[PDB]
Amino acid sequence: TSVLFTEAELHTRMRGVAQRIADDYSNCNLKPLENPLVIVSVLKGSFVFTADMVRILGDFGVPTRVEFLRRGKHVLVLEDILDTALTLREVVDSLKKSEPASIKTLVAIDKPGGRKIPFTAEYVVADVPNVFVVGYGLDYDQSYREVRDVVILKPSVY
Amino acid sequence: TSVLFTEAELHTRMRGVAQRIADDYSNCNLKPLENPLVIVSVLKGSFVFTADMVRILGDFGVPTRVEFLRRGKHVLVLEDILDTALTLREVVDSLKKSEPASIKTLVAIDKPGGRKIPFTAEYVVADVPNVFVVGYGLDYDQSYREVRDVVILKPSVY
Ligand SMILES: O=c1[nH]cnc2c1ncn2[C@@H]1O[C@H](COP(=O)(O)O)[C@@H](O)[C@H]1O
Ligand SMILES: O=c1[nH]cnc2c1ncn2[C@@H]1O[C@H](COP(=O)(O)O)[C@@H](O)[C@H]1O
Ligand SMILES: [Mg+2]
Ligand SMILES: [Mg+2]
Ligand SMILES: [Mg+2]
Ligand SMILES: [Mg+2]
Repeated sequence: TSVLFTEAELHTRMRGVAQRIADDYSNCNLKPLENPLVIVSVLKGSFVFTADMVRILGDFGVPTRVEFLRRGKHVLVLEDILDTALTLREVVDSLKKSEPASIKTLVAIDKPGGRKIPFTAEYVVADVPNVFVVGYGLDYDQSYREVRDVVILKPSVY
Repeated sequence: TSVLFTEAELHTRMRGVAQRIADDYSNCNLKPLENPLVIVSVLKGSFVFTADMVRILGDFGVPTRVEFLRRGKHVLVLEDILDTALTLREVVDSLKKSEPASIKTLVAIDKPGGRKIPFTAEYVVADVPNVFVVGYGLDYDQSYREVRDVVILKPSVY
Protein backbone atom coordinates (compact mmCIF):
# COMPACT_ATOMS: atom_id res chain seq x y z
CA THR A 1 0.00 0.00 0.00
CA SER A 2 2.19 2.81 1.34
CA VAL A 3 5.81 3.22 2.44
CA LEU A 4 6.51 3.87 6.13
CA PHE A 5 10.33 3.92 6.15
CA THR A 6 12.84 3.66 3.32
CA GLU A 7 16.25 2.00 3.33
CA ALA A 8 17.85 5.45 3.53
CA GLU A 9 15.73 6.40 6.55
CA LEU A 10 16.55 3.11 8.29
CA HIS A 11 20.30 3.36 7.71
CA THR A 12 20.27 6.96 8.96
CA ARG A 13 18.49 5.91 12.16
CA MET A 14 20.80 2.89 12.47
CA ARG A 15 23.81 5.22 12.27
CA GLY A 16 22.38 7.29 15.12
CA VAL A 17 21.72 4.15 17.15
CA ALA A 18 25.22 2.91 16.31
CA GLN A 19 26.75 6.08 17.74
CA ARG A 20 24.78 5.47 20.94
CA ILE A 21 25.92 1.84 21.12
CA ALA A 22 29.49 3.04 20.52
CA ASP A 23 29.27 5.51 23.41
CA ASP A 24 27.34 3.22 25.78
CA TYR A 25 29.84 0.35 25.32
CA SER A 26 33.01 2.45 25.65
CA ASN A 27 33.89 1.36 29.21
CA CYS A 28 33.72 -2.22 27.94
CA ASN A 29 35.97 -1.20 25.00
CA LEU A 30 35.28 -3.99 22.51
CA LYS A 31 38.14 -5.53 20.53
CA PRO A 32 37.93 -8.37 17.98
CA LEU A 33 38.42 -11.96 19.17
CA GLU A 34 39.13 -11.12 22.82
CA ASN A 35 36.08 -8.95 23.63
CA PRO A 36 33.54 -8.89 20.78
CA LEU A 37 29.97 -7.67 21.03
CA VAL A 38 27.97 -10.91 20.76
CA ILE A 39 25.12 -10.29 18.30
CA VAL A 40 22.16 -12.65 18.75
CA SER A 41 20.02 -12.58 15.60
CA VAL A 42 16.51 -14.06 15.74
CA LEU A 43 15.78 -15.84 12.44
CA LYS A 44 14.46 -15.35 9.95
CA GLY A 45 13.41 -11.73 9.48
CA SER A 46 16.31 -10.30 11.49
CA PHE A 47 18.95 -11.40 8.97
CA VAL A 48 18.53 -8.30 6.79
CA PHE A 49 18.63 -6.02 9.83
CA THR A 50 21.56 -7.92 11.34
CA ALA A 51 23.63 -7.80 8.14
CA ASP A 52 23.30 -4.03 7.83
CA MET A 53 23.73 -3.35 11.55
CA VAL A 54 27.00 -5.25 11.95
CA ARG A 55 28.45 -3.40 8.95
CA ILE A 56 27.44 -0.09 10.58
CA LEU A 57 28.65 -0.92 14.10
CA GLY A 58 32.06 -1.81 12.67
CA ASP A 59 32.07 1.61 11.02
CA PHE A 60 31.68 3.06 14.54
CA GLY A 61 34.48 1.16 16.29
CA VAL A 62 32.25 -1.65 17.61
CA PRO A 63 33.50 -5.11 16.55
CA THR A 64 30.82 -7.79 16.63
CA ARG A 65 30.27 -11.55 16.51
CA VAL A 66 26.96 -13.01 15.35
CA GLU A 67 24.82 -15.95 16.45
CA PHE A 68 21.48 -17.08 15.03
CA LEU A 69 18.44 -18.37 16.92
CA ARG A 70 15.52 -20.30 15.42
CA ARG A 71 28.98 -16.48 29.35
CA GLY A 72 30.83 -13.48 30.75
CA LYS A 73 30.48 -11.63 27.43
CA HIS A 74 28.38 -8.61 26.49
CA VAL A 75 25.27 -9.56 24.51
CA LEU A 76 23.01 -7.48 22.26
CA VAL A 77 19.91 -9.29 20.96
CA LEU A 78 18.59 -8.11 17.59
CA GLU A 79 15.10 -8.75 16.24
CA ASP A 80 13.42 -7.39 13.12
CA ILE A 81 10.11 -6.41 14.75
CA LEU A 82 8.97 -6.07 18.38
CA ASP A 83 5.24 -6.70 18.68
CA THR A 84 3.84 -8.89 21.46
CA ALA A 85 7.39 -9.16 22.89
CA LEU A 86 6.61 -12.76 23.91
CA THR A 87 9.44 -14.26 21.84
CA LEU A 88 12.04 -11.65 22.80
CA ARG A 89 11.13 -11.91 26.50
CA GLU A 90 11.70 -15.68 26.42
CA VAL A 91 14.95 -15.30 24.47
CA VAL A 92 16.36 -12.67 26.84
CA ASP A 93 15.54 -14.81 29.89
CA SER A 94 17.07 -17.88 28.24
CA LEU A 95 20.25 -15.90 27.55
CA LYS A 96 20.37 -14.59 31.12
CA LYS A 97 20.58 -18.21 32.32
CA SER A 98 24.04 -18.43 30.71
CA GLU A 99 25.10 -15.42 32.86
CA PRO A 100 26.61 -12.94 30.38
CA ALA A 101 28.03 -9.53 31.30
CA SER A 102 25.57 -6.97 29.88
CA ILE A 103 22.50 -7.91 27.83
CA LYS A 104 20.41 -5.41 25.85
CA THR A 105 17.89 -5.50 23.01
CA LEU A 106 18.01 -3.68 19.67
CA VAL A 107 15.00 -3.85 17.36
CA ALA A 108 14.50 -2.35 13.91
CA ILE A 109 10.70 -1.95 13.98
CA ASP A 110 8.94 -1.47 17.32
CA LYS A 111 5.14 -1.72 17.44
CA PRO A 112 4.32 -0.63 21.02
CA GLY A 113 0.58 -1.00 20.36
CA GLY A 114 0.85 -4.78 20.04
CA ARG A 115 2.37 -5.65 23.43
CA LYS A 116 0.95 -8.62 25.30
CA ILE A 117 3.48 -8.02 28.10
CA PRO A 118 5.41 -4.93 29.20
CA PHE A 119 8.77 -4.78 27.44
CA THR A 120 11.08 -1.91 26.46
CA ALA A 121 14.00 -2.22 24.06
CA GLU A 122 17.21 -0.38 24.88
CA TYR A 123 17.63 0.65 21.23
CA VAL A 124 14.87 1.18 18.65
CA VAL A 125 15.46 2.15 15.03
CA ALA A 126 11.90 3.22 14.20
CA ASP A 127 8.39 3.05 15.66
CA VAL A 128 5.38 1.75 13.73
CA PRO A 129 1.67 1.87 14.67
CA ASN A 130 -0.28 -1.35 15.07
CA VAL A 131 -0.48 -2.15 11.34
CA PHE A 132 0.88 -5.13 9.41
CA VAL A 133 4.06 -4.19 7.55
CA VAL A 134 6.44 -6.09 5.27
CA GLY A 135 9.92 -5.49 3.91
CA TYR A 136 13.41 -5.23 5.39
CA GLY A 137 13.24 -8.85 6.52
CA LEU A 138 9.56 -8.78 7.48
CA ASP A 139 7.31 -11.21 5.62
CA TYR A 140 3.79 -12.34 4.90
CA ASP A 141 4.17 -16.13 4.60
CA GLN A 142 7.91 -16.04 3.79
CA SER A 143 7.56 -13.45 1.00
CA TYR A 144 8.39 -9.73 0.63
CA ARG A 145 11.37 -9.95 3.00
CA GLU A 146 13.57 -8.63 0.17
CA VAL A 147 11.80 -5.25 -0.05
CA ARG A 148 14.35 -2.54 0.73
CA ASP A 149 11.71 -0.50 2.60
CA VAL A 150 9.22 -1.11 5.40
CA VAL A 151 5.81 -0.84 3.71
CA ILE A 152 2.19 -1.70 4.46
CA LEU A 153 0.81 -4.53 2.34
CA LYS A 154 -2.34 -4.21 0.27
CA PRO A 155 -5.33 -5.91 1.97
CA SER A 156 -6.18 -7.84 -1.21
CA VAL A 157 -2.74 -9.48 -1.05
CA TYR A 158 -3.56 -11.40 2.15
CA THR B 1 46.70 -7.09 5.20
CA SER B 2 45.33 -6.02 1.81
CA VAL B 3 41.90 -5.55 0.24
CA LEU B 4 40.83 -7.94 -2.53
CA PHE B 5 37.28 -6.71 -3.23
CA THR B 6 35.34 -3.79 -1.80
CA GLU B 7 31.62 -3.55 -1.06
CA ALA B 8 31.19 -1.44 -4.20
CA GLU B 9 32.96 -4.05 -6.34
CA LEU B 10 30.86 -6.86 -4.86
CA HIS B 11 27.53 -5.07 -5.36
CA THR B 12 28.51 -4.23 -8.95
CA ARG B 13 29.29 -7.89 -9.66
CA MET B 14 26.12 -8.95 -7.82
CA ARG B 15 24.09 -6.64 -10.07
CA GLY B 16 25.60 -8.31 -13.13
CA VAL B 17 24.88 -11.75 -11.68
CA ALA B 18 21.36 -10.60 -10.79
CA GLN B 19 20.69 -9.63 -14.42
CA ARG B 20 21.81 -13.13 -15.45
CA ILE B 21 19.56 -14.76 -12.85
CA ALA B 22 16.71 -12.54 -14.05
CA ASP B 23 17.22 -13.65 -17.66
CA ASP B 24 17.89 -17.32 -16.88
CA TYR B 25 14.72 -17.63 -14.74
CA SER B 26 12.37 -15.81 -17.14
CA ASN B 27 10.60 -18.92 -18.48
CA CYS B 28 9.84 -19.80 -14.86
CA ASN B 29 8.56 -16.21 -14.34
CA LEU B 30 8.74 -15.87 -10.57
CA LYS B 31 5.90 -14.16 -8.67
CA PRO B 32 5.63 -13.65 -4.90
CA LEU B 33 3.82 -16.28 -2.80
CA GLU B 34 2.82 -18.54 -5.70
CA ASN B 35 6.22 -19.04 -7.39
CA PRO B 36 9.09 -17.55 -5.36
CA LEU B 37 12.77 -18.27 -5.88
CA VAL B 38 13.64 -20.34 -2.80
CA ILE B 39 16.91 -18.97 -1.39
CA VAL B 40 18.85 -21.47 0.73
CA SER B 41 21.40 -19.60 2.85
CA VAL B 42 24.18 -21.59 4.55
CA LEU B 43 24.85 -20.10 8.00
CA LYS B 44 26.65 -18.28 9.26
CA GLY B 45 28.87 -16.39 6.83
CA SER B 46 26.28 -16.34 4.04
CA PHE B 47 23.88 -14.05 5.92
CA VAL B 48 25.63 -10.86 4.78
CA PHE B 49 25.76 -12.09 1.18
CA THR B 50 22.16 -13.33 1.34
CA ALA B 51 20.80 -10.06 2.74
CA ASP B 52 22.37 -7.98 -0.03
CA MET B 53 21.56 -10.47 -2.80
CA VAL B 54 17.83 -10.72 -2.06
CA ARG B 55 17.58 -6.92 -2.05
CA ILE B 56 19.30 -6.85 -5.46
CA LEU B 57 17.31 -9.70 -7.04
CA GLY B 58 14.09 -7.93 -6.08
CA ASP B 59 15.45 -4.85 -7.85
CA PHE B 60 15.67 -7.05 -10.99
CA GLY B 61 12.16 -8.53 -10.94
CA VAL B 62 13.13 -11.73 -9.09
CA PRO B 63 11.04 -12.25 -5.93
CA THR B 64 12.67 -14.54 -3.39
CA ARG B 65 12.01 -16.54 -0.22
CA VAL B 66 14.82 -17.42 2.17
CA GLU B 67 15.71 -20.48 4.24
CA PHE B 68 18.70 -20.99 6.53
CA LEU B 69 20.81 -24.13 6.98
CA ARG B 70 23.17 -24.84 9.88
CA ARG B 71 9.49 -29.72 -3.48
CA GLY B 72 8.48 -28.72 -7.00
CA LYS B 73 9.96 -25.23 -6.50
CA HIS B 74 13.03 -23.60 -8.02
CA VAL B 75 15.96 -23.51 -5.59
CA LEU B 76 19.11 -21.36 -5.57
CA VAL B 77 21.64 -22.24 -2.86
CA LEU B 78 23.82 -19.37 -1.63
CA GLU B 79 27.10 -19.72 0.25
CA ASP B 80 29.62 -17.07 1.25
CA ILE B 81 32.75 -18.93 0.09
CA LEU B 82 33.31 -22.01 -2.09
CA ASP B 83 36.54 -23.77 -1.13
CA THR B 84 36.68 -27.55 -0.76
CA ALA B 85 33.04 -27.70 -1.96
CA LEU B 86 32.45 -30.60 0.45
CA THR B 87 29.69 -28.81 2.37
CA LEU B 88 27.93 -27.42 -0.71
CA ARG B 89 28.07 -30.79 -2.48
CA GLU B 90 26.35 -32.48 0.47
CA VAL B 91 23.77 -29.68 0.75
CA VAL B 92 22.89 -29.79 -2.96
CA ASP B 93 22.46 -33.58 -2.88
CA SER B 94 20.33 -33.35 0.27
CA LEU B 95 18.12 -30.77 -1.44
CA LYS B 96 17.82 -32.91 -4.58
CA LYS B 97 16.27 -35.65 -2.41
CA SER B 98 13.25 -33.38 -1.89
CA GLU B 99 12.84 -33.22 -5.71
CA PRO B 100 12.65 -29.49 -6.51
CA ALA B 101 12.26 -28.03 -10.00
CA SER B 102 15.60 -26.37 -10.81
CA ILE B 103 18.51 -26.19 -8.36
CA LYS B 104 21.59 -24.00 -8.86
CA THR B 105 24.39 -22.58 -6.72
CA LEU B 106 25.42 -18.95 -6.27
CA VAL B 107 28.57 -18.15 -4.29
CA ALA B 108 30.09 -14.78 -3.40
CA ILE B 109 33.75 -15.85 -3.13
CA ASP B 110 34.98 -18.83 -5.15
CA LYS B 111 38.43 -20.26 -4.37
CA PRO B 112 38.93 -22.82 -7.18
CA GLY B 113 42.42 -23.68 -5.87
CA GLY B 114 41.01 -25.27 -2.72
CA ARG B 115 38.75 -27.93 -4.24
CA LYS B 116 38.81 -31.39 -2.71
CA ILE B 117 36.17 -32.52 -5.24
CA PRO B 118 35.18 -31.20 -8.66
CA PHE B 119 32.38 -28.65 -8.33
CA THR B 120 31.31 -25.67 -10.44
CA ALA B 121 28.89 -22.99 -9.30
CA GLU B 122 26.34 -21.67 -11.78
CA TYR B 123 26.90 -18.10 -10.56
CA VAL B 124 30.07 -16.64 -9.03
CA VAL B 125 30.44 -13.07 -7.81
CA ALA B 126 34.24 -13.00 -7.58
CA ASP B 127 37.21 -15.36 -7.70
CA VAL B 128 39.93 -15.45 -5.04
CA PRO B 129 43.27 -17.32 -5.06
CA ASN B 130 44.00 -19.90 -2.39
CA VAL B 131 44.56 -17.40 0.44
CA PHE B 132 42.67 -16.95 3.70
CA VAL B 133 40.31 -13.97 3.50
CA VAL B 134 37.86 -12.37 5.93
CA GLY B 135 35.05 -9.86 5.65
CA TYR B 136 31.62 -9.80 4.00
CA GLY B 137 30.44 -12.61 6.26
CA LEU B 138 33.73 -14.51 6.28
CA ASP B 139 35.37 -14.98 9.67
CA TYR B 140 38.42 -16.10 11.58
CA ASP B 141 36.90 -17.68 14.71
CA GLN B 142 33.58 -15.80 14.48
CA SER B 143 35.20 -12.36 14.08
CA TYR B 144 35.67 -9.90 11.19
CA ARG B 145 32.42 -10.95 9.49
CA GLU B 146 31.27 -7.32 9.70
CA VAL B 147 34.03 -5.98 7.43
CA ARG B 148 32.38 -4.41 4.39
CA ASP B 149 35.18 -5.70 2.12
CA VAL B 150 36.85 -9.04 1.41
CA VAL B 151 40.39 -8.64 2.75
CA ILE B 152 43.37 -10.83 3.61
CA LEU B 153 44.11 -11.01 7.33
CA LYS B 154 47.50 -10.21 8.80
CA PRO B 155 49.46 -13.38 9.68
CA SER B 156 50.18 -12.10 13.20
CA VAL B 157 46.42 -11.98 13.84
CA TYR B 158 46.03 -15.76 13.65
O1 LIG C 1 3.83 -6.12 11.06
C1 LIG C 1 4.24 -7.26 10.87
N1 LIG C 1 4.93 -7.56 9.71
C2 LIG C 1 5.59 -8.77 9.59
N2 LIG C 1 5.57 -9.68 10.63
C3 LIG C 1 4.90 -9.39 11.77
C4 LIG C 1 4.22 -8.19 11.91
N3 LIG C 1 3.65 -8.18 13.14
C5 LIG C 1 3.94 -9.34 13.76
N4 LIG C 1 4.72 -10.10 12.93
C6 LIG C 1 5.26 -11.43 13.20
O2 LIG C 1 4.22 -12.38 13.04
C7 LIG C 1 4.43 -13.49 13.95
C8 LIG C 1 3.17 -13.73 14.74
O3 LIG C 1 2.13 -14.27 13.92
P1 LIG C 1 1.34 -15.58 14.34
O4 LIG C 1 2.38 -16.55 14.86
O5 LIG C 1 0.51 -15.99 13.15
O6 LIG C 1 0.41 -15.24 15.48
C9 LIG C 1 5.67 -13.14 14.78
O7 LIG C 1 6.82 -13.74 14.19
C10 LIG C 1 5.76 -11.62 14.62
O8 LIG C 1 7.06 -11.09 14.80
O1 LIG D 1 39.32 -17.83 3.05
C1 LIG D 1 38.61 -18.14 4.00
N1 LIG D 1 38.07 -17.14 4.79
C2 LIG D 1 37.09 -17.45 5.71
N2 LIG D 1 36.64 -18.75 5.84
C3 LIG D 1 37.17 -19.73 5.07
C4 LIG D 1 38.15 -19.44 4.14
N3 LIG D 1 38.48 -20.60 3.52
C5 LIG D 1 37.74 -21.60 4.03
N4 LIG D 1 36.91 -21.07 4.99
C6 LIG D 1 35.93 -21.80 5.81
O2 LIG D 1 36.63 -22.48 6.83
C7 LIG D 1 35.93 -23.71 7.15
C8 LIG D 1 36.90 -24.87 7.11
O3 LIG D 1 37.83 -24.82 8.18
P1 LIG D 1 38.08 -26.08 9.12
O4 LIG D 1 36.72 -26.66 9.42
O5 LIG D 1 38.92 -25.60 10.28
O6 LIG D 1 38.87 -27.11 8.34
C9 LIG D 1 34.74 -23.80 6.19
O7 LIG D 1 33.58 -23.27 6.82
C10 LIG D 1 35.17 -22.87 5.05
O8 LIG D 1 34.10 -22.33 4.31
MG1 LIG E 1 10.69 -11.38 15.05
MG1 LIG F 1 6.47 -14.47 9.59
MG1 LIG G 1 30.57 -21.52 3.79
MG1 LIG H 1 34.45 -20.08 10.12
